[PDB]
Amino acid sequence: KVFGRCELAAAMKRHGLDNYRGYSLGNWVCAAKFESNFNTQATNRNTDGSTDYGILQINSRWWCNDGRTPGSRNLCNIPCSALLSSDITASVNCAKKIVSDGNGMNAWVAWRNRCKGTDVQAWIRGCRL
Ligand SMILES: [Cl-]
Ligand code: NA
Repeated sequence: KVFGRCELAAAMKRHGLDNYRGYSLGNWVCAAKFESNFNTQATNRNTDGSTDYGILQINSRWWCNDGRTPGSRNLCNIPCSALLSSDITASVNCAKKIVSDGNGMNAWVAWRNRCKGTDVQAWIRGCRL
């Protein structure tokens, strides 16, 4: 599923991400825009052979099981394919665990490079929330 901007904001808000660990909604929508272009089916492969999955591009190296990343961990205890669903619940529950692990949203390279220190509120402007 390819989300609309305000559609995704509302979905995220309903799932408890607004201000989660101090990160306003605009931060999450910005990250999702640049990580996946709002597409739940996005996948990308890394040089070490791990793969990133879904709307927030969560990495099989630490967070999910895809059966082909030898020596990896599965800290959200889910199959990586669950992160590709049109229902974003699994992606969101796993993201909450990632952003809590000490490094906040810096775990998302596109957030660090393209959202951090910008006017992220602009990403939810106009939306009915
Ligand atoms: Cl933080
Ligand atoms: Na894994």
